[PDB]
Amino acid sequence: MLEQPYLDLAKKVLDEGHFKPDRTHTGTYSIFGHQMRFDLSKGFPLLTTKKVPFGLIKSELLWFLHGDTNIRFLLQHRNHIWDEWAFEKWVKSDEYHGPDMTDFGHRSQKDPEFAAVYHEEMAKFDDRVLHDDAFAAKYGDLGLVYGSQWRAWHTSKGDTIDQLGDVIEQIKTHPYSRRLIVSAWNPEDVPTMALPPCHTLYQFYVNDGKLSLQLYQRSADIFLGVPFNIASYALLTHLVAHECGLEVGEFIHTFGDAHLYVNHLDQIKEQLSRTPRPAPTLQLNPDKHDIFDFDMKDIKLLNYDPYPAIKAPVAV
Amino acid sequence: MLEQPYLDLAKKVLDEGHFKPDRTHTGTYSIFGHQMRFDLSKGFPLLTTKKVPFGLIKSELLWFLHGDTNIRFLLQHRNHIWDEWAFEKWVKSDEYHGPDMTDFGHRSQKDPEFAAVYHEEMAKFDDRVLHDDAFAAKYGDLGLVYGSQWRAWHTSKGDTIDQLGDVIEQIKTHPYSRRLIVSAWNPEDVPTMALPPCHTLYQFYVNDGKLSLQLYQRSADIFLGVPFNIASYALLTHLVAHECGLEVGEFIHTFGDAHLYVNHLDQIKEQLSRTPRPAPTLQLNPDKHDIFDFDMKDIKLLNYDPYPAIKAPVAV
Ligand SMILES: Nc1ccn([C@H]2C[C@H](O)[C@@H](COP(=O)(O)O)O2)c(=O)n1
Ligand SMILES: Nc1ccn([C@H]2C[C@H](O)[C@@H](COP(=O)(O)O)O2)c(=O)n1
Repeated sequence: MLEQPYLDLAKKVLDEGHFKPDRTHTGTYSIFGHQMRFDLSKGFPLLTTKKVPFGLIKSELLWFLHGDTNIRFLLQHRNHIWDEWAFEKWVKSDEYHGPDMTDFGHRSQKDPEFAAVYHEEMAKFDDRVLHDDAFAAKYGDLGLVYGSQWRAWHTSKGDTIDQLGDVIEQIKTHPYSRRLIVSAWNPEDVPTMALPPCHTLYQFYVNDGKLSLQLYQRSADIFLGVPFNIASYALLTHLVAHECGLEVGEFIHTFGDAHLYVNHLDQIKEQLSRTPRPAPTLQLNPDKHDIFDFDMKDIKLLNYDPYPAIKAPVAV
Repeated sequence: MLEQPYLDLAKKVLDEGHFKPDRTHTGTYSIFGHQMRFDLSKGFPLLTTKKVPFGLIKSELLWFLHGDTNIRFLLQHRNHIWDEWAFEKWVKSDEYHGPDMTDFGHRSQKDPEFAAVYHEEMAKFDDRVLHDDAFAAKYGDLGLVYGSQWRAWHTSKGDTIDQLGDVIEQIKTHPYSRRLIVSAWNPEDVPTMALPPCHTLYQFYVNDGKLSLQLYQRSADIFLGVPFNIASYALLTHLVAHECGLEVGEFIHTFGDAHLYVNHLDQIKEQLSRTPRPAPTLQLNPDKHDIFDFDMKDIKLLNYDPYPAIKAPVAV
């Protein structure tokens, strides 16, 4: 079945995943070096073995393409994936004047009442980002996140480079180019930023009139992250294909450190006892073509009949 | 056998390699997305099915580690791999006053007498690089080549960053880090340089006290290039392992566009009918440890009993 590579990867780190300790103090089972191939012509690879929220993926991806670095847009679409970082920033800001909030991720998970103070303080912040233009510009701006990295790579000579916009014109004019690469890995910022990008670099390849994309992902959360990671780059693949009047080949996913947090073994095992279903079918708006000006309504998912979602603790 | 992954990759692009046209006007058979795993504990992966020159690899690698960008060092060790680029540069230089020399790669290959003028003019240049300090500094300096990219990545604030030197200290202090990445892909220079790096980015991974490395290679010459490409990164892997008092795991080779030039089909087919042999054993100098100060004599290859070399035309 289409998602089988995913189930086969989860399966394997259960068999050969040696125990690896890590940054987030929650143990992991790890493997290094892996590759998955998805034929995007068989269907859209949104896992059917567990409900995964397309909405979060769609808004987030668009956010990237727009060249956005501001949380505001996401909240504006009920997307709270990136909040934690914009919050962490304001909480350190001297202007912040409230409860201790230190290590809030760890502390909330281990304290029912602290998690209460946290969520109230957060809702506050998110509203302030949404309403205070100045506040937004100050704390709603992540800065060095994919959208900037893809669409505005700052040079040494001050100027900015729209990698992704140049790679698409390079594909329109030189499909057969072996240098259709886009990178999110800047040696200059990498040691200072909080979360160096997970999806280090991706590459395009056009042959037979079909476009495929390879993604290099240095680190990976098998249960909570890969399911999304997949549909984010498989969606990008159609989006570029649509823009370039091209077909759709494969989404090839290469991993560096693929891992399974110890606190997710029972969850992965249950999902593993599930039996896949036919894949959902992606439908992009025919008329509209320049993908950067796309909005939620232009990408339509069909026939997604998932299994019930599976809840699990995060690693922090 | 150890090199079997290599023979299995060459084999496959013969079966499924669709025809892809390219920059070097010589047709290719191509595949996109592939991965090979080599257990460096079984032996050093220098192909036994065809003599490959370790000397060229060893000098070149050291050249990289030294942070060198100057051709002089290589010539000084009879290594002429990079000449063509330093030559191309001088030939365009107004100071150059000799024969037409345009498209010399194509023109020499297709003209016995032109190739004569070329080789005489080249020997000249190489000597001038070796003897004229000023000439060397001016034309013997490639500038943006791995050695600089690895060991001196220019920032926007002028300063330089020794990625590789920082990654090794990061491994000495944080083996279990999922961010031990080194990149040669700079979005800022990439569109101007002649040959954007082939070996885009590599990553380290330490587990069980064994160090492994994954390399992402966007483009690849299966017959003439991969054989080298392999021993260059498998050697780097021991070199870092030695420096860090670590063991040796696997060398994982992930490819983007792997290809076989049409003008090499008979050559690859003959090699394919060869039967591998036990692998050569790499012996690094026990006393010496800081790999950056290494010299040819510190790395010793053993038991390399190759088949006769196989000559073939290059692609230009
Ligand atoms: N969509 C996501 C979000 C996060 N991660 C995870 C993987 C690691 O758990 C951490 C990234 O690695 P590091 O901790 O070294 O920064 O983030 C992931 O794979 N996919
Ligand atoms: N050691 C080497 C030297 C060269 N190449 C080849 C692969 C391609 O033929 C070209 C690089 O890609 P591009 O032409 O897109 O720059 O150089 C390679 O694989 N290995």
